[PDB]
Amino acid sequence: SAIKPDMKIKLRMEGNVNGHHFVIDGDGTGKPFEGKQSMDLEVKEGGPLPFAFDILTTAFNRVFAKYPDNIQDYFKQSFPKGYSWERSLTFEDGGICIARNDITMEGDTFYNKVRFYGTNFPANGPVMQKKTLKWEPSTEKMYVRDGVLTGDVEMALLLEGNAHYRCDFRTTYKAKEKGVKLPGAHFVDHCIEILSHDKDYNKVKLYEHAVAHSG
Repeated sequence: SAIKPDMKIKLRMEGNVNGHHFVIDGDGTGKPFEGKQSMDLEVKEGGPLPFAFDILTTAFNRVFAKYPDNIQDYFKQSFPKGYSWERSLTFEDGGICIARNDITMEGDTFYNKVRFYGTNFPANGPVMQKKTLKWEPSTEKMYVRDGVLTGDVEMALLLEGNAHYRCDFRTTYKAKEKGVKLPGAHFVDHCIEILSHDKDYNKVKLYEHAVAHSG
């Protein structure tokens, strides 16, 4: 197969961080078998955003991961019907986010319906003060917990002033079709970068590379 070597990506995100409402559109392309995707984002409502764009970026699809023969590829096996994921982001100073994405496919295009909710960021903290620089590359640990494919990673935002701001991610992943078989435990190495932006991060180009491995 359903998945082509070059696929298009359409996205809308709605959400709310610390009471601030926003709507963000994405248009992108990627190479599912190479583990590569990029996306052009445009803030449609609520700009300029009063918080660090970086908290959002991992919400803007593990289909775009290079999987070896010897690990079951749950994501590419979910198409054409698709899959959903739910994520919690627990930051070290008490900020919490819940994000979800329902992913479908029509022809050569993935469609993404994303919701992003955050609360409890301190007003003087690096998120609300816009002090973040980038996510460090990391490794997602994939396993099965009570029948549900689960990915954990301890993430780190580099801040100005050479300190890191830590976040624990937990994602659950669910195929829409009954009986897509679950994989065994494995790892996914990943890196996400902002390639370019304008002044207030109303237009942003994003890139991710991800590779599955067994350790």
